[PDB]
Amino acid sequence: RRTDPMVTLSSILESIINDMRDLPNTYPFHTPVNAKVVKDYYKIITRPMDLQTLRENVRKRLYPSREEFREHLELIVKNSATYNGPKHSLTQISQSMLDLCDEKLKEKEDKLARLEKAINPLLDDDDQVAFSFILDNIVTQKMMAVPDSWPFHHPVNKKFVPDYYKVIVNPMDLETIRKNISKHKYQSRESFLDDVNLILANSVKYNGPESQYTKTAQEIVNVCYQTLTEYDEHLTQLEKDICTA
Repeated sequence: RRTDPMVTLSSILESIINDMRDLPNTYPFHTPVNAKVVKDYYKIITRPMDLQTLRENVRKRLYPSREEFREHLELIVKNSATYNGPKHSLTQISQSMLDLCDEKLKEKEDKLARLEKAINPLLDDDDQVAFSFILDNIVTQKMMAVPDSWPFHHPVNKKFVPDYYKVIVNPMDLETIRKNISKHKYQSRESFLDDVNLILANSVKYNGPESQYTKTAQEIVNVCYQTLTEYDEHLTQLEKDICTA
């Protein structure tokens, strides 16, 4: 239905590898150095790189943007400068790969920028998109990782807790918060935190303060605050920019 941006980026990157590989006299950079033919190469070069390894790295999803890709490519050039010298014929050949890469990247600049933003929404110009992405990660990577948290991952099931919704008027759970995040309900940490805190408050109301349910929700809330603290600078900036628009 929708295009997969890493599937797309990787194809664009691999086709740039294909074009560099087709450039004249580039074969020494096609595969990793064989030390039996390139004397003491690995004693001299600490971080070897070559186009086959670069392609394998693309296929491992190692490059979410053009910059990490270009870094490794440029390392091919650096390594030739160190081993053979900056004006050696091989260094100019490697430089010719990097120059063709730079041309190809410039030609597709705009497409690459959309892909990189889709792959990493922190790069998105839309501040609400970035903010929501952060909140989503806090929920999936931190809150949902809390041990013993499974019953908080979905709404309480009245088949298993028949009384629950007779006591609790405003139920809340982590899946519902994620649905809220995906709809961009939250423009600031405060409205996000009102929903997260509601999870704990409901467990206090329904179970009491000494319940396991309450200790688990307390930990969920705690990692949520701990995590938002870690990201304070970026979230503050994003909050400020969402309020401007």
